[PDB]
Amino acid sequence: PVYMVYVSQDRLTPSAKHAVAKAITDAHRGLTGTQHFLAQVNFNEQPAGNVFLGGVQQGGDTIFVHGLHREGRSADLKGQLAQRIVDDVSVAAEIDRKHIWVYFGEMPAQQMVEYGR
Amino acid sequence: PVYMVYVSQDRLTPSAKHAVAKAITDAHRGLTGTQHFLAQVNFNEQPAGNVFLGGVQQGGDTIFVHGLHREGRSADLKGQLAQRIVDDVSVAAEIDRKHIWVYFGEMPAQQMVEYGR
Amino acid sequence: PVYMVYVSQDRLTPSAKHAVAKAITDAHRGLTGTQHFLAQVNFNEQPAGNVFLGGVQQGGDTIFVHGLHREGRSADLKGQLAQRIVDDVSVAAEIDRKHIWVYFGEMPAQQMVEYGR
Repeated sequence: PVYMVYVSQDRLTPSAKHAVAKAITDAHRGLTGTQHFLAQVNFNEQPAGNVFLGGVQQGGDTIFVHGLHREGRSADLKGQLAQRIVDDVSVAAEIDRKHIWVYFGEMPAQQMVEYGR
Repeated sequence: PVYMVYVSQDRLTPSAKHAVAKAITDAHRGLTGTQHFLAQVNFNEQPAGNVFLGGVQQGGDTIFVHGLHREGRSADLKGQLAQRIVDDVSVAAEIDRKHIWVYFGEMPAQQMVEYGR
Repeated sequence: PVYMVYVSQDRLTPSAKHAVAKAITDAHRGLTGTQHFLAQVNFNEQPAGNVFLGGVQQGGDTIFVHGLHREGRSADLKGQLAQRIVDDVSVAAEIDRKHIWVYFGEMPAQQMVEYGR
């Protein structure tokens, strides 16, 4: 799959970015059984002040993980994976769980290409 | 929900960004009844020249609103919400309606986490 | 439709960006019959080092094409369009096919607005 991770520039050091990527990647491999190399984590950073919750401009602590998955997994599994990402990312980024949002989108495998194949 | 808003850097002043966020947030709360704090607006800015319509490189006026919603709302409602966003954002950003694109994506509530819960 | 294209800053020159946009746009028009002007290509660039495959930090060669489409097209067609994008983008960006990922997301036409309509 592909995990788009939206964070504020400078909030995560290159070291934290790696730890967050590993956390997400390990959770996915661990719970779905999909090979590690098949998981992409793409960080999209924006200047502080581009996030609004309830119309209020936030700091740089929000982290929105948008996971693009292959269809076919149970609701219970996706639920566990979503929670696992929250707990592990919170630890990896040393950021309070309340700052983490996670949304999973699905698509049939037939319209998904990874590594050009 | 989470509204990813793609704009060109500098096109929206911090003041306009707030107005655009409030517009979108008010429309969602107003039409769906979902609490204000449950609506996130995430602005993703890119340098002018990263947008192409029909293969032609555009200026910095395009605004693409990609709304990530919870499944379960009628087509009529989503239709009204989409239009409401077009009218209100056009007013908030003082930008002609023709520059506004709006796409809604849906996901079951079970694979959606907000505020770590 | 709207094609979000995630690349690393400076990897694509403005000339390559245009060629990549045309490639994608031509493939979509050619295979679906949807008018050229109805296809938006939105490049989202990030500094080198924001991409991780299998938890490993990559260079600036990855290109993730996330196509947001209107529902209703066959699996075979979406399959051909996905492949066509891989071949043509690889040529347009003079980048090896292994660096190209392509994911298609779908939504009913009723919750899709282009050019404010």
